[PDB]
Amino acid sequence: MKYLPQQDPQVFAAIEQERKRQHAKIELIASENFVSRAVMEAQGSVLTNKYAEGYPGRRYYGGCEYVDIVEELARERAKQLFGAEHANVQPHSGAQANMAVYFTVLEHGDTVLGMNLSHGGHLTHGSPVNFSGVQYNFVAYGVDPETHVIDYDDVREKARLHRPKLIVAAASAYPRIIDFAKFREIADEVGAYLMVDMAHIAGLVAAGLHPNPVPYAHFVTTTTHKTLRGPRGGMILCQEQFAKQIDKAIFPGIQGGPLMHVIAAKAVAFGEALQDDFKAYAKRVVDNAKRLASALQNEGFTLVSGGTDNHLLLVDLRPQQLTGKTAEKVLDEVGITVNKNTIPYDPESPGVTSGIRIGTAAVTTRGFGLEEMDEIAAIIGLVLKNVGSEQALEEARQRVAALTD
Amino acid sequence: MKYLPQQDPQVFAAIEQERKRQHAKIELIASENFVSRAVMEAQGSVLTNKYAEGYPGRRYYGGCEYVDIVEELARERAKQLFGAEHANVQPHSGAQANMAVYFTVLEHGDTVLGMNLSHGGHLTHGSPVNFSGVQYNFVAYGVDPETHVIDYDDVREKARLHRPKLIVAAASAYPRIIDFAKFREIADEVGAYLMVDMAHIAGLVAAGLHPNPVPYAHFVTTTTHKTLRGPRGGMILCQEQFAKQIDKAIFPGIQGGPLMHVIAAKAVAFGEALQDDFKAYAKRVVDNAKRLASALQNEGFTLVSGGTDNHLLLVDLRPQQLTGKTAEKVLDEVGITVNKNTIPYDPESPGVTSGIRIGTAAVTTRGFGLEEMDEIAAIIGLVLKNVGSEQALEEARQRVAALTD
Ligand SMILES: Cc1ncc(COP(=O)(O)O)c(CN[C@H](C(=O)O)[C@H](C)O)c1O
Ligand SMILES: Cc1ncc(COP(=O)(O)O)c(CN[C@H](C(=O)O)[C@H](C)O)c1O
Repeated sequence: MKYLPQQDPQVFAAIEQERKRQHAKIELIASENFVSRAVMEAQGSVLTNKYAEGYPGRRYYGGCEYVDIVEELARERAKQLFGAEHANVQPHSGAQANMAVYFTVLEHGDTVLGMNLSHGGHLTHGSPVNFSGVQYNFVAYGVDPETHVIDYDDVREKARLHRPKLIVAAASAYPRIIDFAKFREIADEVGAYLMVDMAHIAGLVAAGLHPNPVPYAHFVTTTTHKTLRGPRGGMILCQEQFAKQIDKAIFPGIQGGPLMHVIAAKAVAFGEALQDDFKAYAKRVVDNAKRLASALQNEGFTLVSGGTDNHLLLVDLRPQQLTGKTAEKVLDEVGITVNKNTIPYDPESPGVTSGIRIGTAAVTTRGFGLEEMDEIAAIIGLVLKNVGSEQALEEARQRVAALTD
Repeated sequence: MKYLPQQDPQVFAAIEQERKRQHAKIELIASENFVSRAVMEAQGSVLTNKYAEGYPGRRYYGGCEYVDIVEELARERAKQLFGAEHANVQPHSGAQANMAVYFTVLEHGDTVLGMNLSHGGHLTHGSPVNFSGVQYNFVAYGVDPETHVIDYDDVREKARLHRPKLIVAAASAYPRIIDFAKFREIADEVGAYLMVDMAHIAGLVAAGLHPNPVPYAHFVTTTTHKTLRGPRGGMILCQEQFAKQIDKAIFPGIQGGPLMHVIAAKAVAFGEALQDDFKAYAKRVVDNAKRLASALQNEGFTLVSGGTDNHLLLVDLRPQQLTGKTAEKVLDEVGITVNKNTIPYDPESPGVTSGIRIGTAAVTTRGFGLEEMDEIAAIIGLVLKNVGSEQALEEARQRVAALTD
């Protein structure tokens, strides 16, 4: 940076603290990642200056010839990445991507079937304090109380009982592969649309390490910033038959001017994901998660679903008689970033929880491998089995520093 | 840029075209501006990597200490700028800022009174193809057919007849000062909330060149990217009594993770607006608009409302027997960017229009003054009075090039 340090010392000082923090900590928040310098440069471009309501070649402002090239690059690269017939790269966020799909196919008060929020479902999949739960009538399917795998007979029964217009599959805290074929089979039985929110697993899907929802879902939504390792934002994929309606839902439906600089950054991220080394990266993400899972079980930890098929895992802390909140707080003291997270059938409130959610996407981006996974698990064991020992916590602190340099 | 040219030649080439285009054209789109290099650097920062749902000191993720400083800087600087009791700097856009206010005070189907869309009202002020018009029952007030000034007796009559729960004031194409006191007086008469959407005039308000809606409105919404000359995004200002509800509407109501890098850029832009030279800039914007208005009238053009009090003007092209669409197209041929725009009581469809909308914020940022305003008006006259003359258009093309270098 050249101009920000001179123009705004206060903002620059805070940014520099944040940059240094990102390097110093072991970042295990499952939704986080580190974008490339190319992605950030695209976000820091003059494209922020351009109003471009509408779509490439169909804008409501003149002078969009070049931002059109950018948006089209993003759309085409996304279509190659996921094998989708249509892409909308304009959603400002995962929230807005989901909002737009709901706006497309639902009327106020329509019934929607989504994953139980306390079992892994997202806020935008029917929370009564979110637009989704306020605007539509959400019902929920659950995971099995023992296996913690989605109960597809429960999805089916809820769908047949409640007759939703839309079924939502996908999650913010589900560590196993989702069977999109079964979701579409159930949707077909009850005459419902199927929406898949692949936000967490999008990079894995792109790398062929999770089944692709595109051939099964009428609509696929996602963020660009989780396993896909792109800028912060959303995207919708859909069959050509829904393209016009989806585009109209985004604009003029729920947004105005798109963030063209962020769309440029999306294109860059998609370009990166199309490369062979991204496929290798994504495999290391999953390999690392499985290794981390195994190493945690070696420490004596119980994992929700007994492990992981993806980038993320959920520790059920009840055997250690710890809450997620306690674990999150103490791990913060030693430089390990996790979040407290409700586990399926959690006896604790969402403000307290019995679990922590952990993901490997960020640490993998930094170059961490299997040996680092073993060490991270050993540090977590040291901390959570010795929460009352300042000497243990100082050792953990030193071992975290050794990992991050 | 260092890494983008190497990583993504396609995206870089398009961005470079866009950068050069922004320099070459006379940019008169009233909603556009050119942000500082400091603003862009903040947007191009590692802050994109951070999930920070919630608010400063009240986040749902650990490690937000530094992004908290950034967001708080943005909020406090906004409060100083506008004299507001509370700021929410998280809205992804003007669309989302408006959406959140509606979500706060309205239920599905509630009546809202906004400015007639064909008289200057925005898409998000009740368009039947926008969430606003689909979700709520919008009614409209108009401007006087002769003066083109908001008819406050019409605002009052519509409010008394329809009994809206909310009245919206402010516009995307209104060239005169809005009387917020009268809007609040009417709101008070009928027991309605008052929302002011100051998106277009926010920089002028910040510089004391337009009356401040803050003391009159329950909610003030705005974009950060028009006259305020900041990054692309939204903001809500409100009285302390509504702070909790507004914050909850943004999250968990209608958004998820905020764009912390964009919020950093907001803070920078607000820092700039707090400086004396921004006040001088904003005065030149208004001075230039008045000069441009006068010079266009000198060319024989009729202006909606007979001129301007702000940054923007609307040419009524009926005397020249031209549509806005024709004017927009031919001006594009010579390197002058405007938009076609419906005028009040327009006999043409919104796809055709009888007007063009012009604003001076962008050209003023580039250093253009009164002499440049005279020349821009003379070029517009040359073009629009000689649409069939390729020699006139080539002269205009050369005169535009002379202005931009
Ligand atoms: C599955 C899923 N869909 C949408 C979103 C929201 O995206 P955005 O924040 O851009 O609006 C999420 C967000 N996930 C967060 C996380 O996993 O940490 C949190 C649960 O909201 C999501 O997971
Ligand atoms: C008065 C007003 N409010 C909201 C918006 C939408 O902001 P965003 O594009 O960030 O969602 C606008 C947008 N204005 C555009 C323009 O003036 O060119 C256009 C009319 O939508 C606005 O003017």
